[PDB]
Amino acid sequence: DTAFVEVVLFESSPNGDYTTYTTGLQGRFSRAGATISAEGEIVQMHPLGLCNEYGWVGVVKLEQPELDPSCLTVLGKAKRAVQRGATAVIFDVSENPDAIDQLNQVSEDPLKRPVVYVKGADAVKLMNIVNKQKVARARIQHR
Repeated sequence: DTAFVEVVLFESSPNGDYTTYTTGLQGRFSRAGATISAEGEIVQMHPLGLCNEYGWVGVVKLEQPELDPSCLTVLGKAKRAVQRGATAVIFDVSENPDAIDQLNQVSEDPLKRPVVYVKGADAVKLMNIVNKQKVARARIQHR
């Protein structure tokens, strides 16, 4: 059930030195996807792109439905990311609890990549890194 996510942020200096920062956070593998390990560069998926290269980890921050005018269901968003070559997708479900119920419905034919959700302090930590818009990678593991 539990998904352990390691996030690494890369920052380069003009002189060519680089720094990294790694932190850990926890989520859950949803039944909509696989419970396997995955790792890749983080790409945030915003609404316009969802409604319009490979191995990236997609991050989707769900908003309240009234503020998240969408073309897709939460499942449909996961499917689209996997279609477009994501190795995994992580939903921040902080502002939309119901998405958890939708992702956990027993699928006859679940996605073959992990579909993880985070919330609370773990989601805050993730989004604080994602919003910096630098190079960052996520590793997802089940223990």
